[PDB]
Amino acid sequence: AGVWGLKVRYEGSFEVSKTPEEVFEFLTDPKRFSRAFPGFKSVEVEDGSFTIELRLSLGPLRGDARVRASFEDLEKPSKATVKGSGRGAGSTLDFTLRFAVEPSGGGSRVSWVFEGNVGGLAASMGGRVLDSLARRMINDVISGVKRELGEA
Amino acid sequence: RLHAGVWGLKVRYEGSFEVSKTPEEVFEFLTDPKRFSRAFPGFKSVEVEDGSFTIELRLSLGPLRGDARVRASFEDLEKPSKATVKGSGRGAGSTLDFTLRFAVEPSGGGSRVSWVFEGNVGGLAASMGGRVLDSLARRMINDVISGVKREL
Repeated sequence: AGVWGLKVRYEGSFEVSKTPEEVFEFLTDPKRFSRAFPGFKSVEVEDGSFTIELRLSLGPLRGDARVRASFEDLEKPSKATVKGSGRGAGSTLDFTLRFAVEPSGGGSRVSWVFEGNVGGLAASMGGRVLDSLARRMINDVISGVKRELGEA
Repeated sequence: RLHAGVWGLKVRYEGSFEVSKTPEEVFEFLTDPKRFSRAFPGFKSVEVEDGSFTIELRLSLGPLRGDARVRASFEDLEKPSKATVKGSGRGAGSTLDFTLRFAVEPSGGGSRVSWVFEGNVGGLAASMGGRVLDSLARRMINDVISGVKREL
Protein backbone atom coordinates (compact mmCIF):
# COMPACT_ATOMS: atom_id res chain seq x y z
CA ALA A 1 0.00 0.00 0.00
CA GLY A 2 0.87 3.71 -0.53
CA VAL A 3 -1.40 6.71 0.24
CA TRP A 4 -1.23 10.51 0.66
CA GLY A 5 -2.98 13.79 1.59
CA LEU A 6 -1.97 17.45 2.02
CA LYS A 7 -1.50 19.58 5.11
CA VAL A 8 -1.63 23.33 4.70
CA ARG A 9 -1.02 26.42 6.83
CA TYR A 10 -1.50 30.05 5.81
CA GLU A 11 -1.13 33.12 8.00
CA GLY A 12 -1.38 36.83 7.40
CA SER A 13 -2.97 40.08 8.32
CA PHE A 14 -4.70 43.00 6.62
CA GLU A 15 -6.06 46.39 7.62
CA VAL A 16 -9.44 48.03 7.33
CA SER A 17 -10.75 51.49 8.18
CA LYS A 18 -13.62 50.22 10.29
CA THR A 19 -13.61 49.98 14.08
CA PRO A 20 -12.81 46.65 15.69
CA GLU A 21 -16.46 46.37 16.85
CA GLU A 22 -17.78 46.85 13.27
CA VAL A 23 -15.22 44.43 11.84
CA PHE A 24 -15.80 41.75 14.47
CA GLU A 25 -19.57 41.96 13.96
CA PHE A 26 -19.15 41.46 10.19
CA LEU A 27 -16.67 38.56 10.53
CA THR A 28 -19.00 36.78 12.95
CA ASP A 29 -22.20 37.22 10.87
CA PRO A 30 -22.23 34.45 8.19
CA LYS A 31 -25.12 36.07 6.28
CA ARG A 32 -22.88 39.13 5.80
CA PHE A 33 -19.42 37.57 5.39
CA SER A 34 -20.57 34.81 3.03
CA ARG A 35 -20.98 37.54 0.38
CA ALA A 36 -17.21 38.16 0.52
CA PHE A 37 -16.63 34.75 -1.09
CA PRO A 38 -16.20 34.57 -4.73
CA GLY A 39 -18.87 32.45 -6.37
CA PHE A 40 -21.20 32.74 -3.37
CA LYS A 41 -24.45 30.80 -3.98
CA SER A 42 -26.20 30.46 -0.58
CA VAL A 43 -25.75 30.41 3.19
CA GLU A 44 -27.61 28.70 6.06
CA VAL A 45 -27.04 29.93 9.68
CA GLU A 46 -28.19 28.56 13.11
CA ASP A 47 -26.82 28.10 16.65
CA GLY A 48 -23.38 29.63 15.76
CA SER A 49 -22.90 27.21 12.86
CA PHE A 50 -23.30 27.83 9.18
CA THR A 51 -23.01 26.24 5.74
CA ILE A 52 -21.94 28.18 2.63
CA GLU A 53 -22.47 26.91 -0.88
CA LEU A 54 -20.03 28.26 -3.47
CA ARG A 55 -19.18 27.89 -7.15
CA LEU A 56 -15.46 27.33 -7.39
CA SER A 57 -13.55 28.81 -10.38
CA LEU A 58 -10.12 27.92 -9.05
CA GLY A 59 -9.93 25.84 -11.25
CA PRO A 60 -8.50 22.87 -12.25
CA LEU A 61 -10.72 22.91 -9.19
CA ARG A 62 -14.15 23.93 -10.37
CA GLY A 63 -17.84 23.37 -9.71
CA ASP A 64 -20.10 23.41 -6.67
CA ALA A 65 -18.61 23.16 -3.19
CA ARG A 66 -20.03 23.31 0.35
CA VAL A 67 -18.31 24.53 3.54
CA ARG A 68 -19.88 23.58 6.88
CA ALA A 69 -18.41 25.28 9.95
CA SER A 70 -18.93 26.35 13.57
CA PHE A 71 -17.58 29.14 15.68
CA GLU A 72 -15.68 27.94 18.70
CA ASP A 73 -13.73 30.83 20.35
CA LEU A 74 -15.76 34.05 20.07
CA GLU A 75 -14.60 36.95 22.19
CA LYS A 76 -16.02 40.30 21.10
CA PRO A 77 -14.47 42.37 19.62
CA SER A 78 -11.08 40.70 19.45
CA LYS A 79 -10.86 36.94 18.68
CA ALA A 80 -12.66 34.03 17.04
CA THR A 81 -12.06 30.49 15.89
CA VAL A 82 -13.97 28.64 13.19
CA LYS A 83 -13.75 24.87 12.67
CA GLY A 84 -15.26 23.12 9.71
CA SER A 85 -14.97 21.09 6.54
CA GLY A 86 -15.28 21.76 2.84
CA ARG A 87 -16.31 19.40 0.06
CA GLY A 88 -16.38 19.65 -3.69
CA ALA A 89 -17.14 17.02 -6.35
CA GLY A 90 -13.99 15.06 -5.48
CA SER A 91 -12.00 16.82 -2.76
CA THR A 92 -12.22 17.30 1.01
CA LEU A 93 -10.94 19.99 3.33
CA ASP A 94 -10.97 19.97 7.11
CA PHE A 95 -9.81 23.21 8.63
CA THR A 96 -9.40 25.52 11.55
CA LEU A 97 -9.40 29.31 11.05
CA ARG A 98 -8.34 31.60 13.95
CA PHE A 99 -8.56 35.37 13.68
CA ALA A 100 -7.89 38.41 15.85
CA VAL A 101 -9.10 41.98 15.40
CA GLU A 102 -7.01 44.76 17.12
CA PRO A 103 -7.31 48.63 17.12
CA SER A 104 -4.88 50.07 14.54
CA GLY A 105 -4.90 53.89 14.41
CA GLY A 106 -8.68 53.95 15.04
CA GLY A 107 -8.87 51.44 12.18
CA SER A 108 -8.53 47.62 12.63
CA ARG A 109 -5.93 45.01 11.83
CA VAL A 110 -7.30 41.56 11.24
CA SER A 111 -4.69 38.84 11.85
CA TRP A 112 -5.45 35.22 10.87
CA VAL A 113 -4.09 31.64 10.64
CA PHE A 114 -5.69 28.91 8.55
CA GLU A 115 -4.69 25.28 8.99
CA GLY A 116 -6.11 22.44 7.01
CA ASN A 117 -5.92 18.87 5.71
CA VAL A 118 -6.87 18.26 2.06
CA GLY A 119 -7.85 14.85 0.70
CA GLY A 120 -9.29 13.37 -2.45
CA LEU A 121 -8.73 14.65 -5.99
CA ALA A 122 -6.85 17.79 -4.87
CA ALA A 123 -4.25 15.85 -2.80
CA SER A 124 -2.45 14.99 -6.08
CA MET A 125 -1.99 18.54 -7.37
CA GLY A 126 1.13 19.40 -5.37
CA GLY A 127 1.91 22.50 -3.40
CA ARG A 128 2.99 24.87 -6.15
CA VAL A 129 -0.37 24.59 -7.92
CA LEU A 130 -2.38 24.47 -4.74
CA ASP A 131 -0.60 27.54 -3.37
CA SER A 132 -1.52 29.45 -6.56
CA LEU A 133 -5.17 28.47 -6.09
CA ALA A 134 -5.26 29.05 -2.32
CA ARG A 135 -3.73 32.52 -2.75
CA ARG A 136 -6.47 33.36 -5.28
CA MET A 137 -9.13 32.32 -2.80
CA ILE A 138 -7.53 34.22 0.06
CA ASN A 139 -7.09 37.41 -2.02
CA ASP A 140 -10.65 37.18 -3.34
CA VAL A 141 -12.07 36.76 0.18
CA ILE A 142 -10.07 39.57 1.65
CA SER A 143 -11.03 41.87 -1.27
CA GLY A 144 -14.63 40.76 -0.67
CA VAL A 145 -14.37 41.62 3.00
CA LYS A 146 -13.05 45.11 2.17
CA ARG A 147 -15.81 45.55 -0.43
CA GLU A 148 -18.66 44.44 1.88
CA LEU A 149 -17.33 46.72 4.65
CA GLY A 150 -17.34 49.66 2.18
CA GLU A 151 -13.63 50.32 2.11
CA ALA A 152 -11.50 52.23 -0.37
CA ARG B 1 -0.15 40.33 0.29
CA LEU B 2 0.89 40.01 3.92
CA HIS B 3 0.13 36.34 3.89
CA ALA B 4 2.19 33.28 3.30
CA GLY B 5 1.53 29.63 3.34
CA VAL B 6 3.14 26.27 3.21
CA TRP B 7 2.03 22.90 2.02
CA GLY B 8 3.18 19.50 3.21
CA LEU B 9 2.52 16.08 1.82
CA LYS B 10 1.57 13.36 4.31
CA VAL B 11 2.53 9.95 2.97
CA ARG B 12 2.16 6.36 4.22
CA TYR B 13 3.78 3.31 2.67
CA GLU B 14 3.63 -0.29 3.80
CA GLY B 15 5.48 -3.33 2.61
CA SER B 16 7.14 -6.61 3.29
CA PHE B 17 10.19 -8.50 2.03
CA GLU B 18 11.86 -11.77 2.87
CA VAL B 19 15.46 -12.43 3.85
CA SER B 20 17.48 -15.69 4.07
CA LYS B 21 18.53 -15.03 7.70
CA THR B 22 17.11 -15.63 11.22
CA PRO B 23 14.89 -12.94 12.86
CA GLU B 24 17.68 -12.29 15.42
CA GLU B 25 20.26 -11.72 12.62
CA VAL B 26 17.95 -9.48 10.63
CA PHE B 27 16.89 -7.59 13.76
CA GLU B 28 20.50 -6.93 14.80
CA PHE B 29 21.27 -5.57 11.30
CA LEU B 30 18.17 -3.36 11.24
CA THR B 31 19.01 -1.86 14.65
CA ASP B 32 22.68 -1.05 13.92
CA PRO B 33 22.90 2.21 11.97
CA LYS B 34 26.53 1.45 11.05
CA ARG B 35 25.29 -1.56 9.13
CA PHE B 36 21.97 -0.57 7.77
CA SER B 37 23.03 2.94 6.59
CA ARG B 38 25.22 1.27 3.90
CA ALA B 39 21.91 0.13 2.32
CA PHE B 40 21.21 3.71 1.29
CA PRO B 41 22.42 4.65 -2.13
CA GLY B 42 24.54 7.72 -1.76
CA PHE B 43 25.57 6.87 1.78
CA LYS B 44 28.39 9.19 2.99
CA SER B 45 28.37 9.04 6.81
CA VAL B 46 26.66 7.76 9.90
CA GLU B 47 27.36 8.74 13.49
CA VAL B 48 25.77 6.88 16.39
CA GLU B 49 25.15 7.73 20.01
CA ASP B 50 23.32 5.60 21.85
CA GLY B 51 20.16 4.63 19.97
CA SER B 52 20.29 8.09 18.21
CA PHE B 53 22.10 8.65 14.85
CA THR B 54 22.78 11.14 12.07
CA ILE B 55 23.17 9.91 8.43
CA GLU B 56 24.50 12.03 5.57
CA LEU B 57 23.59 10.95 2.02
CA ARG B 58 24.16 12.24 -1.50
CA LEU B 59 20.69 11.91 -3.09
CA SER B 60 20.27 11.23 -6.83
CA LEU B 61 16.57 10.57 -6.89
CA GLY B 62 15.32 13.22 -8.01
CA PRO B 63 14.64 16.22 -9.34
CA LEU B 64 15.73 15.54 -5.79
CA ARG B 65 19.47 15.55 -6.10
CA GLY B 66 22.01 16.79 -3.59
CA ASP B 67 23.35 16.53 -0.04
CA ALA B 68 20.89 15.35 2.61
CA ARG B 69 21.05 14.78 6.36
CA VAL B 70 18.77 12.72 8.57
CA ARG B 71 18.75 12.69 12.33
CA ALA B 72 16.80 9.93 14.02
CA SER B 73 16.38 7.79 17.15
CA PHE B 74 15.17 4.34 17.97
CA GLU B 75 12.07 5.04 20.07
CA ASP B 76 10.50 1.63 20.73
CA LEU B 77 12.35 -1.70 20.69
CA GLU B 78 11.44 -5.40 21.33
CA LYS B 79 14.73 -7.24 21.00
CA PRO B 80 13.95 -10.07 18.64
CA SER B 81 11.07 -8.53 16.69
CA LYS B 82 10.04 -4.85 16.59
CA ALA B 83 11.42 -1.34 16.47
CA THR B 84 10.33 2.21 15.78
CA VAL B 85 12.53 4.91 14.36
CA LYS B 86 11.48 8.53 14.45
CA GLY B 87 13.35 11.33 12.82
CA SER B 88 13.69 14.19 10.42
CA GLY B 89 15.70 14.97 7.34
CA ARG B 90 16.61 17.93 5.16
CA GLY B 91 18.23 18.65 1.81
CA ALA B 92 18.85 22.08 0.22
CA GLY B 93 15.17 22.33 -0.78
CA SER B 94 13.05 19.64 0.98
CA THR B 95 12.29 18.39 4.51
CA LEU B 96 11.05 15.13 5.98
CA ASP B 97 9.61 14.24 9.34
CA PHE B 98 8.95 10.51 9.65
CA THR B 99 8.18 7.43 11.75
CA LEU B 100 9.20 4.00 10.49
CA ARG B 101 7.93 0.90 12.30
CA PHE B 102 9.09 -2.56 11.45
CA ALA B 103 8.50 -6.02 12.53
CA VAL B 104 10.95 -8.82 11.86
CA GLU B 105 8.92 -12.13 11.85
CA PRO B 106 9.98 -15.78 11.16
CA SER B 107 9.17 -17.25 7.72
CA GLY B 108 10.28 -20.37 5.71
CA GLY B 109 12.97 -20.88 8.48
CA GLY B 110 14.28 -17.46 7.60
CA SER B 111 12.70 -14.14 8.14
CA ARG B 112 10.11 -11.72 6.75
CA VAL B 113 10.43 -7.95 7.40
CA SER B 114 7.13 -5.95 7.46
CA TRP B 115 7.31 -2.21 7.74
CA VAL B 116 5.26 0.98 7.69
CA PHE B 117 6.72 4.38 6.87
CA GLU B 118 4.79 7.57 7.49
CA GLY B 119 6.26 10.90 6.48
CA ASN B 120 5.42 14.58 6.37
CA VAL B 121 7.26 16.04 3.33
CA GLY B 122 7.95 19.78 2.95
CA GLY B 123 9.56 22.14 0.46
CA LEU B 124 10.38 21.04 -3.10
CA ALA B 125 9.31 17.45 -2.64
CA ALA B 126 5.87 18.84 -1.54
CA SER B 127 5.59 21.45 -4.28
CA MET B 128 5.75 18.79 -7.01
CA GLY B 129 2.63 16.84 -7.89
CA GLY B 130 1.98 14.09 -5.31
CA ARG B 131 2.10 11.55 -8.15
CA VAL B 132 5.69 12.51 -9.09
CA LEU B 133 6.84 12.37 -5.45
CA ASP B 134 5.17 8.91 -5.02
CA SER B 135 7.14 7.45 -7.94
CA LEU B 136 10.39 8.84 -6.49
CA ALA B 137 9.53 7.64 -2.92
CA ARG B 138 8.85 4.08 -4.11
CA ARG B 139 12.00 4.15 -6.19
CA MET B 140 14.02 5.05 -3.07
CA ILE B 141 12.20 2.44 -0.98
CA ASN B 142 12.98 -0.23 -3.61
CA ASP B 143 16.67 0.84 -3.72
CA VAL B 144 16.94 0.76 0.08
CA ILE B 145 15.30 -2.71 0.32
CA SER B 146 17.69 -3.94 -2.40
CA GLY B 147 20.55 -2.40 -0.43
CA VAL B 148 19.41 -4.23 2.73
CA LYS B 149 19.38 -7.54 0.86
CA ARG B 150 22.80 -6.83 -0.65
CA GLU B 151 24.37 -5.83 2.68
CA LEU B 152 22.90 -8.94 4.35
